[PDB]
Amino acid sequence: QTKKAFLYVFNTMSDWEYGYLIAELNSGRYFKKDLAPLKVITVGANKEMITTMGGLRIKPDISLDECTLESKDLLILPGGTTWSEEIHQPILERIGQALKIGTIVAAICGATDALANMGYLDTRKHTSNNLEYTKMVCPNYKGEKFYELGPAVSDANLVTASGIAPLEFAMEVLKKIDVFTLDALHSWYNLNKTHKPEYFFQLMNSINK
Amino acid sequence: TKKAFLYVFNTMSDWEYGYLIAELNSGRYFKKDLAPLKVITVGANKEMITTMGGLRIKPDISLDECTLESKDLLILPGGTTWSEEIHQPILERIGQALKIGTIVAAICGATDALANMGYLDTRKHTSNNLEYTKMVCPNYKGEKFYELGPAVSDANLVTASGIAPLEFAMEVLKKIDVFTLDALHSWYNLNKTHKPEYFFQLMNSINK
Repeated sequence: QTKKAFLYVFNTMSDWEYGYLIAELNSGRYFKKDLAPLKVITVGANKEMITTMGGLRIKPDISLDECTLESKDLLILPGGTTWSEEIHQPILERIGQALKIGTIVAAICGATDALANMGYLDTRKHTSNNLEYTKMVCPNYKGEKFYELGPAVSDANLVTASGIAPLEFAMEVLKKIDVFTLDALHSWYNLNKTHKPEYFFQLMNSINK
Repeated sequence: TKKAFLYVFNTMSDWEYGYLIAELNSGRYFKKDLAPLKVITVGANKEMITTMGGLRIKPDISLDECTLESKDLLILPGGTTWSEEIHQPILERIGQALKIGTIVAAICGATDALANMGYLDTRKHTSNNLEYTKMVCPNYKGEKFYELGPAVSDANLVTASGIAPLEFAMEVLKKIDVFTLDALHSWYNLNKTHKPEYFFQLMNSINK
């Protein structure tokens, strides 16, 4: 049972990529019965305010130092335009250890390429925005065999996704950490994807059970 | 020269504005003559707010520092807090903003706040659900102008259900005219559909 949820926050983070996931987690509104919200703690490279791609100035809760990643914690890595920059190297090292103790790591979009370049997708099923671009941009990536079309893929305690697939991303994380029942996750997914109202009535009657 | 504002407040629903504010603030798929349309965050006061997702955001400006002009954009996200009094000031200013010709863009619960000030009485609009809007908005009399949407653009007002951030983004983006029509259809179908060929076509038409 997952006890903490971390979102890594950095200048340029892509807003559309984590919004569904973090809102459902932090509110707990559609969690199954007797399950309290999974509070999302924002973690920065340091305590400096960051500005999203959308321009939102955010105050990190804690700094990477202050943060402990533990078996079954959740760590969200959003896309952004800055992931090769070397400001991210310390978290990228820690991610290696996190993955070992069994912390669920959820990477979307360019975060997927950060991981691909550290060797970590070499023997896990994964997706990314584009295989050809990931190979060009990631010299130490040897996971081509393990690569799938996705747009979201789940393997043990790693979820990767394309940047265009935030609902699918959110759905797979939500499912991995077992926070909704399977009825509520399907109807939630279908309502958001399809906008058909049968799914709103499904979802209201599946939640909290 | 025109500006973009986002109303930030406690409870605001992260997924609802996220595509919109990134596209605008980055300017990345804009026609090549257009600079990014920077998204200024406007709070009720200048205090830090927490999003539904837990993000602690520092408003750029207070509502009193904000001047809304013709063809400016105000984005009003959804949240769980809209009947609270904190918001009556913005809700009064939404009235003259619509009069002056500012583009007002309301999603989710923000739709029901505008319904209960009567701004949606005689203007095509949508919301999350008309029966909830009916129940929860005692002085709303717009049912005849209500459509299923899930996004509706009427003159300078865009409204959507919270369930449709892509359709919302798309309509706002269209209204302010910042993408080619082709780039916007492609961005949209890219996001809805996930077919990669839409990204190639988007990239091929940003300056069509």
